[PDB]
Amino acid sequence: RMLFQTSYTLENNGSVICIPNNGQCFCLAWLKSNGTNAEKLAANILQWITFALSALCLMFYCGWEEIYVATIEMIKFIIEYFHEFDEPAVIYSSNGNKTVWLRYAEWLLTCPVILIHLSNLTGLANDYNKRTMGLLVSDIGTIVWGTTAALSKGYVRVIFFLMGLCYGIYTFFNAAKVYIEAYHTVPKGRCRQVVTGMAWLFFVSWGMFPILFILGPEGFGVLSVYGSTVGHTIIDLMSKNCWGLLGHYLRVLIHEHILIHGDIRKTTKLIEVETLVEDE
Amino acid sequence: RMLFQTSYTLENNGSVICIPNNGQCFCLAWLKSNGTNAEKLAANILQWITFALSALCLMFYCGWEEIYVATIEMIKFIIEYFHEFDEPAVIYSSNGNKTVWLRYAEWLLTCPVILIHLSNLTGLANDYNKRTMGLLVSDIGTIVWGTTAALSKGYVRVIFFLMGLCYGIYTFFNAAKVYIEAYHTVPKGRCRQVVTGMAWLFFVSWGMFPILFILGPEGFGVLSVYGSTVGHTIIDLMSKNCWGLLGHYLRVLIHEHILIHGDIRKTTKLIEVETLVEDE
Ligand SMILES: *C/C=C(C)/C=C/C=C(C)/C=C/C1=C(C)CCCC1(C)C
Ligand SMILES: *C/C=C(C)/C=C/C=C(C)/C=C/C1=C(C)CCCC1(C)C
Repeated sequence: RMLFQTSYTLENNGSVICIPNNGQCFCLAWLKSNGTNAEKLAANILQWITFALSALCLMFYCGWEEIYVATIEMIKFIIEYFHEFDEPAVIYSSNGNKTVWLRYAEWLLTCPVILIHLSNLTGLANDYNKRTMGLLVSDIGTIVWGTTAALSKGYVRVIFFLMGLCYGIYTFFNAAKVYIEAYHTVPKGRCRQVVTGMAWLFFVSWGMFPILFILGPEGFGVLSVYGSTVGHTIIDLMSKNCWGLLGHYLRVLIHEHILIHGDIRKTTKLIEVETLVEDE
Repeated sequence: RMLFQTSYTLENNGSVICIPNNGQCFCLAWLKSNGTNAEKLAANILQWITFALSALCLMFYCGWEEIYVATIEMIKFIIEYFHEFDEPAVIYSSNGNKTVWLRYAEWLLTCPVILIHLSNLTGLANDYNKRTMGLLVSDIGTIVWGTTAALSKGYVRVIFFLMGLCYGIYTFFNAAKVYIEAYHTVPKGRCRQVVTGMAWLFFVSWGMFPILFILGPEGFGVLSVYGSTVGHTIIDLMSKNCWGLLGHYLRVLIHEHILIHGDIRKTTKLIEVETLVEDE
């Protein structure tokens, strides 16, 4: 069923593998199961769901960040639906790895844009500062190292994962300051509840990715690839759809505030944050 | 010599390939030559050279952008020197592709940081605006599509390359406005010469990458992988080392200007640019 060699004969009491000279690549590790049909189904359902609300979110939705990830997201399901396990949505490499490049490519496409969104939670500003650049670079870095880790094996996989981890820690800390700052920047009411919710959504969801990597085929293989897919789809849901929804909601709330009360700032000490207020 | 299967027997008048059942992956396309020994040598020399001046640049060199790419750059040579063709510095995939993930990973790590630098050529500002974010997203996008294109074959490779191309065009246009703006922002003298030089360095160098892709194994294979390596090393030199040098030079010049004359702006019309001037 694959576009690589899946059919083969064992010869010489299993010491030889004979293959059609058909120009197809071959490897046993590639034929290993992606997981149970139940996990498969759980995976396909969740994908349809995230596709469904990515479409719903897109229908419903500058605010460009979230339409951008929703566009990437439903683009990705289009690929998943038709080619999820075709090279190179999955990369079957010469070391036997199956690396879900669809996932890592998606992260590359969406994470910086989420971080850009995070860097401007209010949506008001020509915000972007040095912090934001660090957020972006550290995060692209973690994805590159993680992807490299996924593509690797043994010690070097460990090294790259650890490099990704160091970049990730840097990203989380940076994101945290941003969330802390945003909390004190936005109006005292509901806006601070959703910033808080976004922080939670963000750190749990984003923190789950290295956990999933550790658990997945790229790690200690406690999760099958379907299992990994299931997990990733849940935290995709959280990190892309739910977070972006809150983020959109936060922005609507800020705008409505800005519209009704004007844009009024009172300096608060943390670095200094220009807090939104209702009155003079 | 490779960590995949390179040794094999043709059986049944060449219709069967028999392989040791040793758990190694096998594919004929992987064994195809990387190129001539001359191209190999040209490649190894150029790599040592860029390594050498990346070290020299690093020794010589916030100005964080250029130390960051120089760090990535000499990190990459460390890998190249030891593992250039080992999975996954090169990805040998089940469709037969050899995809130079070292290169694409490097681009992911360095290009946004170059673009961040470009977005703040003077080094003065807490610059970063919406434009910069577009620069970053479009460029990460072109690399993702190009990498995906490299990993792919036929029509889908064409599609992704074309998607990368569309993102790239967007990036070039954006970069152009930035260069245009920077030219009119920096002091009238030598600072505008190097901005001009940087623009040239940038558009020629960066424009050569899709050309190289088109010419390379990922494209119409007019260049061998060594040939591709040679080409990429030249435009790496241009885009990373030479550009960053100019960029560093530009910043030193701006600072010296700022120090001597102060920071004095006169608004010029293009969008409005706050031009650096020497006197009131
Ligand atoms: C929508 C997708 C998102 C928000 C993905 C985020 C992914 C990460 C934060 C990945 C992090 C990783 C580490 C922190 C360690 C290295 C391995 C990774 C790539 C899984
Ligand atoms: C230091 C490395 C640099 C500056 C690399 C830049 C690479 C590009 C601008 C690649 C561009 C591509 C396209 C514009 C079309 C799609 C294929 C690519 C990825 C080669």
